[PDB]
Amino acid sequence: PSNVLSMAQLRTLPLADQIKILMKNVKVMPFANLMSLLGPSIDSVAVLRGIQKVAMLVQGNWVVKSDILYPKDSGVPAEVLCRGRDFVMWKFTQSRWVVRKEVATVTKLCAEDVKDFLEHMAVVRINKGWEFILPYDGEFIKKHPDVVQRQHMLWTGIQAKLEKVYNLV
Ligand SMILES: [Zn+2]
Ligand SMILES: [Zn+2]
Ligand SMILES: [Zn+2]
Ligand SMILES: [Zn+2]
Repeated sequence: PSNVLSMAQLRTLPLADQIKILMKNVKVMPFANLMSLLGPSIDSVAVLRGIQKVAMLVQGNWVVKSDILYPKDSGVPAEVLCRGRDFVMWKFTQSRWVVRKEVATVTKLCAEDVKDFLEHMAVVRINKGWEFILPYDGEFIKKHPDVVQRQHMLWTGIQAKLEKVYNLV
């Protein structure tokens, strides 16, 4: 609506708010673009810290965390939606391409929710499934090996949770 903050208004807020607000609006973002938006005043060590609080690494790009889109209060409990979306996001760490029917079969969620999860980080491609919306960011990955390894361990934790509640493979 009309209640959107301009970038100059955004840049007067605490750094944690800027990153949260940007990522919730723009759900997928390359790190270098986030740095550009926040402006030349900010240091990247603080942004590397801040982005991991609110987003996960996917294909070298940053994707806003599910609990930001679906906070604990939508008649479906927020944790059920978070789990479904986290599954989709997990699938995209494995591959740029995701088959909608596999998401429906595994999450057993409503077709509207499955579409909601996919369409805000991917677009359907004719006869090939849903393709993650940003290209693989090989440059961020090359330049931040420590963060990439950490994020891969965090995904290890998330996948273990998903394997407990869902029936993967
Ligand atoms: Zn989550
Ligand atoms: Zn619903
Ligand atoms: Zn939308
Ligand atoms: Zn990985």
